[PDB]
Amino acid sequence: QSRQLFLFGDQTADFVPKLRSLLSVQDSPILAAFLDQSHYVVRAQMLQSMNTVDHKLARTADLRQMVQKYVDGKLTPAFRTALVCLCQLGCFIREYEESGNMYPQPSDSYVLGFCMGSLAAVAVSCSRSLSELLPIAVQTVLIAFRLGLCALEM
Amino acid sequence: PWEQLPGQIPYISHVTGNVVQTSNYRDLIEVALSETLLEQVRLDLVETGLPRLLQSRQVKSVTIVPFLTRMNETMSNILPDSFISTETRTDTGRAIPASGRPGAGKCKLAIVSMSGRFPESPTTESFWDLLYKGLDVCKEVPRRRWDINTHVDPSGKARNKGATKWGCWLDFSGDFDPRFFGISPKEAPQMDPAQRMALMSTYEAMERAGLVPDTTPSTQRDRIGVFHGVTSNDWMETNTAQNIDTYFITGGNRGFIPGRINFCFEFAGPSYTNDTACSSSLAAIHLACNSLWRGDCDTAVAGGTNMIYTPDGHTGLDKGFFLSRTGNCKPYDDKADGYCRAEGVGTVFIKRLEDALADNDPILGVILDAKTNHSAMSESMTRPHVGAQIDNMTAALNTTGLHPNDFSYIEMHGTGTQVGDAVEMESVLSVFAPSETARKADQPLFVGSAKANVGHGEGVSGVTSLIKVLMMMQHDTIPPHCGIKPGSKINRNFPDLGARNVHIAFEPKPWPRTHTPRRVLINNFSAAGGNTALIVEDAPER
Amino acid sequence: QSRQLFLFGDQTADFVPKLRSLLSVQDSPILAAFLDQSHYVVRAQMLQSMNTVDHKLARTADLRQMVQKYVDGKLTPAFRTALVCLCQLGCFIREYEESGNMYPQPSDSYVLGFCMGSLAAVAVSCSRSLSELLPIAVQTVLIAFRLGLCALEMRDRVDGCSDDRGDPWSTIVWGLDPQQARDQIEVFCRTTNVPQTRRPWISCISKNAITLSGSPSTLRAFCAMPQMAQHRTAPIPICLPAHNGALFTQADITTILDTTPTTPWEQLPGQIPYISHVTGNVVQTSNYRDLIEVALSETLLEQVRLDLVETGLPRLLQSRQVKSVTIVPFLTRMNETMSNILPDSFISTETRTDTGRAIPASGRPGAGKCKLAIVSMSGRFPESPTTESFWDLLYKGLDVCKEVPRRRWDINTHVDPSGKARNKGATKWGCWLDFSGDFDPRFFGISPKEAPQMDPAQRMALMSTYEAMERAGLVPDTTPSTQRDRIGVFHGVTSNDWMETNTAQNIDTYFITGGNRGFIPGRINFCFEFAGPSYTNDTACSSSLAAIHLACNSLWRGDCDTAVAGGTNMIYTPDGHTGLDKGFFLSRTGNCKPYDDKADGYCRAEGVGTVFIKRLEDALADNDPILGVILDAKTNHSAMSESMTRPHVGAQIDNMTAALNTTGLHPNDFSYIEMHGTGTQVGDAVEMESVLSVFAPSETARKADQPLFVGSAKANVGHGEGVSGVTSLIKVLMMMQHDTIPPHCGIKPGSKINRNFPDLGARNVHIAFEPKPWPRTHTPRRVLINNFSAAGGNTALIVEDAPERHWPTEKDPRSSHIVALSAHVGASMKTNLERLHQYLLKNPHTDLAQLSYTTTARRWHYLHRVSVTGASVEEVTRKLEMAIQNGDGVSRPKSKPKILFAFTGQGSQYATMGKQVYDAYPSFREDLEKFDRLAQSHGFPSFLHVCTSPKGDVEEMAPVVVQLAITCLQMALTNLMTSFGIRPDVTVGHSLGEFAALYAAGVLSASDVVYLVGQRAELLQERCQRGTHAMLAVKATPEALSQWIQDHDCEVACINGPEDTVLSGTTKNVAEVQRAMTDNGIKCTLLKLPFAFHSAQVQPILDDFEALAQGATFAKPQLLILSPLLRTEIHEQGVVTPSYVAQHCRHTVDMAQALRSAREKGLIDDKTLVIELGPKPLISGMVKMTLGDKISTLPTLAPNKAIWPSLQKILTSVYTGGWDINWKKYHAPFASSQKVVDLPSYGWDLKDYYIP
Repeated sequence: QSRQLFLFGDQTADFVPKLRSLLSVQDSPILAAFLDQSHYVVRAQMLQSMNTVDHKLARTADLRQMVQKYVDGKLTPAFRTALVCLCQLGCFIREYEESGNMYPQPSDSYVLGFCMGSLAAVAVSCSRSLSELLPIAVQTVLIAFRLGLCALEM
Repeated sequence: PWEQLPGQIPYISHVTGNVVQTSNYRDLIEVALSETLLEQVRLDLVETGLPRLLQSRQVKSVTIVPFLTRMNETMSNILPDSFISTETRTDTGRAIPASGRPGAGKCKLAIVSMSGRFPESPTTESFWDLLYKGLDVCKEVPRRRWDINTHVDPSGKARNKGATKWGCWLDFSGDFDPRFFGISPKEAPQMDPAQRMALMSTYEAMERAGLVPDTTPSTQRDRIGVFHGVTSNDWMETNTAQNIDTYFITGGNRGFIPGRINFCFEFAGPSYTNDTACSSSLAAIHLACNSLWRGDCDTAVAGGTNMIYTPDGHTGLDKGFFLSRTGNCKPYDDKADGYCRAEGVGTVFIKRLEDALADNDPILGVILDAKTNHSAMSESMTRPHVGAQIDNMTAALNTTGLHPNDFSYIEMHGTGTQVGDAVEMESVLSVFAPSETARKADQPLFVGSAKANVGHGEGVSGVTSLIKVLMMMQHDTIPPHCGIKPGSKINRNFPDLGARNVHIAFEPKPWPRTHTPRRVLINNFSAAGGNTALIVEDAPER
Repeated sequence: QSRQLFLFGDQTADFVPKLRSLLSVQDSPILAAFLDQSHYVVRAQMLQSMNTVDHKLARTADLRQMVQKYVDGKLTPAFRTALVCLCQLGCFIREYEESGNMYPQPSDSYVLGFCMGSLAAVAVSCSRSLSELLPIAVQTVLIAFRLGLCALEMRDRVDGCSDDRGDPWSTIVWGLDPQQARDQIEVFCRTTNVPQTRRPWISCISKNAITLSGSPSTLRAFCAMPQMAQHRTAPIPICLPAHNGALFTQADITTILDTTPTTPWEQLPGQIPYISHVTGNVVQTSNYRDLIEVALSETLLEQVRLDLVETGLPRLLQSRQVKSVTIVPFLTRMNETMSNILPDSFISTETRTDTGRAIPASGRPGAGKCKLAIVSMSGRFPESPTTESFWDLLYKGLDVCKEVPRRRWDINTHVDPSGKARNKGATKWGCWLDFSGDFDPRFFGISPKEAPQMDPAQRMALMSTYEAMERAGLVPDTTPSTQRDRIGVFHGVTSNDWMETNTAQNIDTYFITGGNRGFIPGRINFCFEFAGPSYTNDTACSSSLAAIHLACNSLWRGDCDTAVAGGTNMIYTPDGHTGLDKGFFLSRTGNCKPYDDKADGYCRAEGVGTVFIKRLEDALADNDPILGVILDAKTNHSAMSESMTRPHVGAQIDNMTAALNTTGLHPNDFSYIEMHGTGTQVGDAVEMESVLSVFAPSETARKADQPLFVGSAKANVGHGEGVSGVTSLIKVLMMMQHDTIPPHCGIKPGSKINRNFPDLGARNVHIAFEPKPWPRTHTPRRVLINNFSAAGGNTALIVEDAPERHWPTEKDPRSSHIVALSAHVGASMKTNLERLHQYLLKNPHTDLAQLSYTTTARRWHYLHRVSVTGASVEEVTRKLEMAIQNGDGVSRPKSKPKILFAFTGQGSQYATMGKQVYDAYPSFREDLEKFDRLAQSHGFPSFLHVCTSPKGDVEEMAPVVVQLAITCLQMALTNLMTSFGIRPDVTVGHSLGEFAALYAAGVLSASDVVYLVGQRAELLQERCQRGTHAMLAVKATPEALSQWIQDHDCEVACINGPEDTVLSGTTKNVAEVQRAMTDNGIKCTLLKLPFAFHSAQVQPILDDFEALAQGATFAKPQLLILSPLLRTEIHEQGVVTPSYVAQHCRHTVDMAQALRSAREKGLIDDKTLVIELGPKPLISGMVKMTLGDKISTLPTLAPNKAIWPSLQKILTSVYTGGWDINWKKYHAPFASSQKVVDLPSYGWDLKDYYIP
């Protein structure tokens, strides 16, 4: 029988336009919650793992300001991993929150990710509905931000 | 439990090309990080193993059938080529029924009517007629208010001694209709003139929107709030000496402007007054917008007043050279020496766009964002900070999600100081026209301020500027800028404004209404350090 | 195959409790959206289909108010259909949004609804996910409201005289056959001559009972007659027609489905099979609109045949499961009351029944839908320069109303009739603050000349704001919520005395600027560098509470992360008394004296008040001391009154009800009401009936054993007219602090309550006369605060009790603790020292670790500084006393010192090296393990066993492991000092510490240091031979040893001091020199080494090592490097190269000359801190012998010692020098001590800036 393949890409992608698209959607409650909570968790995490001078340049109150400061070179390469994972998960969330389709199921779906696009694949594969995917995706965004900090240190 | 989240959909590895053994969330994130940091990504193995993975599965099933491919960044195009041996497809769709409009938040605010009083302009029509030809109405005090010849005296070391003579008062300040508002004609002279003009302007704005209380869900008397912005009250609570009664301080202290509007019109929603001295009205509009976004009200009456009935305020400012010994504000140029104080009234009615669309109301414009911050990290409160203003304008832009090239006009604060305007100009250029050959190619940006035409309102500046901007969209015309004389020149600190595609109108410019909305940025600053920024859009065609 | 059944009930259910439960859920976005949108659509629809009088009674702004007005009988029966459908759909949404289950699917689910419960069944069956179900459910709620309106219209069309007769239109009759009931109905109607439209009809036919519907008058007369007395009957409280095809028609349904077009009828097809409650069969699959029409047909036109449902279902799945695996259970998801009827046949003669529940976990609610935590407070009140004095005055129940003191001005002379002239007095009362001129301008960067021109309220607001910031342990730019650009100021002020009006002595540039009226919050913003929004409010007698409302609104919107809400009221100019005390509005007697049969007015009072507010999440994350929680703020206007001054009971009732609806609390959850208590004879009467109507409506009201107390701070301090809101909030917060309801002083023992409140006690509403115990328990204590103004505005604030978090008690591994004090001048240093000493004497049982945490991490550190270290509170107290006696920080600090990092050589290794820091700080452990992994990736063996294990000394250890262990330990120590905020100004390493110095200087990266050290050690091991050379430490100047070295072929290895030198050479030559200089009396120490660097033993590896060093990147030094090789300083890029590193390992270490040259060039003085990084202090002796005893050397580690004395000495020396420590990193790994202790307030350097 037919199947569906979900593919997630790596950091080489151009995510700023697509992310700017997500921040403008209007009738999606789960997407708005996802963006808010992802920013909250990353804001908490970035105080612990940043020095005082580097944190003051990158401090943001909202996700739109974070996306602004990224394109101005006021963030670090660690934020790129987090923002690409966040864009991929938000794109999935919007695609399935706007079409009203049945959530992907074990018997008719596969998931694949490339070169750090596998975090979003893991998060998506471990859910049964869009309501269960919200906390898992926020946690995955946190882990993707932590992956970028480990590589910056190395 | 490590299996708090088990795995449901099968997972394929990008370093092996096989299906990963089913596990829980934590055990699968660890596998992902191991593959990312410890292993080689073998795309050839992926390409060889993905076709074989399906072949071993669908063969046991009915047959091998197409494959919908859902992508997020790339690598689709490779798959249909490797798959044309069998099965492939792609995806798109947005097909659920519409809803009720975005709630109290995440929604735009519609300005449905306006009114006010401005120097030599007892209406908004006269105000536009004065803007159109680029007139300045800086003028001295007449005998009606107070005669300077009676103040002839040496250096004013005594009490109530003036040091400046300019000022743009309103000649039509005593006119009122007390019977319409259920007020005794004996009580009328004891009222503050600003209060009476605010009452009449509020009724006029209510008339212009066709608003009748208790006739629509959004116009129930308990859902209408009043948000006034006032900083200096002249002959409202202190001066009066000819007559005093019990109802003298009660009814007019300072909170009775919105309170009297609430009582006279029977508005039973929240009521506030703001003192942010030179951005009181725009900050009050911000508070009204916040109340509408929270849900505290369904309709807001945001306005502001500025009266100079007592000229005592002239002496205080004319000590550090802050005030001007010359004509009108004269914004940015190599001629600035100060600003001239002006009086005024201004009202706007604001709803949420949904309520104005349902009520068939005449939308004048749409508010997209209001932002306020403080230039606290400055050498002094008076000194403006370029970084703070840049941060405020950038915050507004980030919130609205618009590019700097979507804006065709900037309504500047144009304080009129020689250095004051310099800071705001570099802030504007840094935000909107950062460089030559910047994204400005064939989309000019014009700048100007109502402070060139009517003076500095010090509390009605925000409402005055908003009313001016709404009347530009009404008449589809960018008015000429009167700050620079034809024989003068731009300030040397702005050497190549034109090279950046930033112009200052000298004759009325056509500003046609098209399918693309026209966006404006309004700026207001105070010597107290507060900065407010308001983004106004074009109303839709319904 | 198993399957699920979803059941939906009818209007007979009890939905108010469940609906109230739904309105309180917090982490469900789709449910919140559903509730919002359903209310929006019904609000739109109810204006069209309601008359003007009936709409005004039922108008609501939110769903919580709708649910409130329903239970008050202010709605119509049409709203009950809508609300029941809404409750069913919301219950389904919550069940599937909290469990995270897969949405119901066509192949494993069925849906069934009863008697208008079929609308929700249709909506649920026409969806594939919860995102597609939201709009469909909102539309279904609209259709249910329209169905209710149609039924109401038909009820009025049959009985227009039944607007009041909403009596049961239905009843249940047991043991009556349908045919017998039909015949009896026919006979009764024929005999009594009842019009055809009023005949009874059977609505439901169950197996045991039938339901009879009709007009109440005819229905009761039919049942209340013989031939039906035997049957037991009950009435159904529904009062609408339905299930009558002789009254309704398809045209009614067509009218219902009028405002519901979707372009394709199959815009929403059906997915889950649908079962009819009038047939018991599966309805043929259709689209949404065709299925809603079927539902309405069944509801309004057909008999609900429950008997056929019982037989229909078993047969339906019996023919289904049979083709499936076998007969399998039936999970039943129910919404109302039919779950247990099903098993009667579903457990035997059929399959089974079940139920379940589940949930995942997430994070707290966002900026909205979240509570606001009050983290600190401060203020000034009459006779109470602190909040402690204010409480001490509240507890004893005193009134401080008094006349103006004679010190300022005498009232006797001003005695005059009506003040037609200038400066004429007419009043004498008023509660001023005696302590109004005191200020500390230097703390705020204000000239003492400027201070007298400031408004006293502004200065007191500045000091109170700093005190409140201190009490919360708030340091700007240290947490996400305390970034300077996320802090706003919301002040409420109505009357400004001698701030903008009276100033006449002199006029300057700083007259209008700085003090107009908006400069209170503006000056706070500037002085504290708060760069968020700033507002001032004038709402005269509710300015402070309305400003708190504005601050709460900003926090709920997201404009700020921290809010500074306060208010002031000053009467510094009493000239305004005469105007107000004309119509008897003011009082010619004592204090406010709230409600009683003696009230005559109120007395004006001054005050200041500040509170710091965050969102509860941010205060929980910051470990802040939460005082209380704000749940709701509400504001409205009493505009529909005879006058603004006159209070309106309806408006106040509406405001309090709005607050209660928003919070979702019952009136019985409130144990105290803080009333406005204006003090007027009639003014208080209106507020009392409002309070009773809201909270204690009647005798035997829900008040049974839960008393309600009332009172007001206006009885104790007077009427603040702008600080009343903050004053009342501070009083209420200080009541929760001391667990006591204070006595009420309004009524004297010999007086009596006002006769308008005759039976307050009978309602369980009391007024405390003695302090009442108010214990803190597991149930939070809720308070309502009221504020009104003569302008007509009413504000209401609901304050809760803070939760109990965890406070993770656990012993601190540290043996000693640091206690830090600081001040901007010397007088404040002495004051703060004395205050902390007295506090510790008064509280000898305080936690020392938490005291250190509070004094260091949660404070800002000023110029003058003092430090103390002790093992217990008593030792700390003694040391504080000694510091007071000597006057430690009273003298101006003087310039800061330079910091020199010295790195030890390779003779300092020992087992269990730096294991104490490895066990104390996870960051140090992580760094050391990172370096150990880094070396292994370079091809070297792991060295971590050297620093942890206690086994093996030199036998199993090669040079590479020990050298790398020393070097990586030094690099980790450098990282740890850098985390604490210690920045070296210059570095120097002896022999193997040169590499660590280069790493600290920015020349080399960690990998380059590891690579060079390991490659050098490996080359040494491979080529050279062990045990050929030896070193000799000699107590003689190197010049004096020229002859002995030029004849025995030795060499100078190191020059460690003016008279300390180390010589190297072959064993035989070393022994010969030792003998020769022992015969000459010189004292020499012989050292046996396996490899001797800086000797001829390392010649062979010189060329090989220089080639390997080409691969390392030598960057520009970031700080000065002292070079013992060049005997000079390095400050350029090209000096350190592979040629430098090759010579370093072969030539002599002239540490003495490097230090001397650094001293001569002025780069290091005697007042510089030499921090010695390494396993053992050896360069400390070198520095002492070379430079002198006036230079402070601070070791880090030692073989047999505790780290804490040494680490704390380093931190204390750096801190007292004037540098800033990252105290949060020093306390980070000890969560037990991370709690704020309530220490004294700042020792302000107060002076009287009173202007004559």
